[PDB]
Amino acid sequence: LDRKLLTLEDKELGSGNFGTVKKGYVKTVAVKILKPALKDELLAEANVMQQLDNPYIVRMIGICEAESWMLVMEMAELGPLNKYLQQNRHVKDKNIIELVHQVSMGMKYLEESNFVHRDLAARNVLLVTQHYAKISDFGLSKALRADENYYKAQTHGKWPVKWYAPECINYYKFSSKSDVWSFGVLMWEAFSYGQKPYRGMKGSEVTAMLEKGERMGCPAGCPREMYDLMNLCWTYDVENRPGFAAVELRLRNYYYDVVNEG
Ligand SMILES: FC(F)(F)c1ccnc(Nc2cccc(-c3cccc(N4CCNCC4)c3)n2)c1
Repeated sequence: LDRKLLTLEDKELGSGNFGTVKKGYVKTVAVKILKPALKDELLAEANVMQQLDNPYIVRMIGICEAESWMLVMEMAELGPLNKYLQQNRHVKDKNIIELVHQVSMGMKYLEESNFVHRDLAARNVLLVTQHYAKISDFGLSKALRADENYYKAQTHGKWPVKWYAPECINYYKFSSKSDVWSFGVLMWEAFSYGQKPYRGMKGSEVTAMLEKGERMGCPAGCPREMYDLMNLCWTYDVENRPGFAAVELRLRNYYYDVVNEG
């Protein structure tokens, strides 16, 4: 991209030991900014996003090089789903079903495109409107080789364990079905209005919970069929777990049934 066309604002949206995000520009955009191979990760993330064309996935404008390495994408003005919900706890349950269903349409596309996200969390879903969600954060994402059904992580990175399926933790095997597991945690998060999953527990304690067969409980006011769907996403054995075709069709139908009423 051509820096001269881009305009940064002083206030960062988020920061950390990784980098920072800012607002820019005719089209409004979001910019992730570095603070040796953190560039490679960003280029890798840029490479992934370039291949993705879907309404429910944040669309990349491009990458830019100046005082920092910058990834430029379309703006989702309302920001991370988890925070939004925390700040707006009277969002209707129909509207949450709407939002998660949109993530599942996005995830069915990614599944269909044979990409695995590897970081599907409520924090990584951004809101364009109250009624339009997009999937963000493809920094951990991998294209599946033509000859493979999963991505084999060759080392333990800094992993969001509370979002990760047993096969990820146990075998480092990342598939679309691993992302489905995460979708369940994401589902739980959305219906819990941006509560952190497995609160008060270390990652190793979460594994011990799940191995026993213990699951996070039904969020207050979450329809039972949506909690059922979460638990189905939390099938321990990845063979018996649904992919997003099944998951999205479950949500698709339910969201229309819930439209049927009002
Ligand atoms: F992902 C992104 F590149 F930063 C991006 C892309 C497109 N639109 C936005 N929009 C907004 C709008 C408002 C606040 C934020 C924001 C603030 C802190 C952290 C994060 N995030 C980023 C997503 N992953 C977990 C942390 C996002 N973002 C962001």
